[PDB]
Amino acid sequence: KETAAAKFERQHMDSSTSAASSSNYCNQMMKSRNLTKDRCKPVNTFVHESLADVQAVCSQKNVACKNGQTNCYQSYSTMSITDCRETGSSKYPNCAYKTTQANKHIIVACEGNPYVPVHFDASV
Repeated sequence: KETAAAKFERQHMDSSTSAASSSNYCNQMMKSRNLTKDRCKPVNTFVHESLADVQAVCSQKNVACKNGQTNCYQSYSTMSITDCRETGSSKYPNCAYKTTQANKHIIVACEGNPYVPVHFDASV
């Protein structure tokens, strides 16, 4: 049973890549990190940083999470991300995603001792 902290890592964390590798990168990852399982996930962004530099966002500028809450942090720093937005042509079983690559600020929600990222909230 995945602890949230690792679930986050499975849906959000690809450190082994500098950035998107192609464009069916999205399709490879969605699939490969089980997001396309019980349905196709609407959208999912992936961070291309070390877990260590990401977990340390929990000590960076504290912001309100989109949903109204208060355990969210935004990186002081810019970080490379790939947004997997799903498309029109996407019919789970076959979820089709569009690789949109960027190098921007992540805002995540932190929880637990150790206080790690748990939810990816947004990116600006």
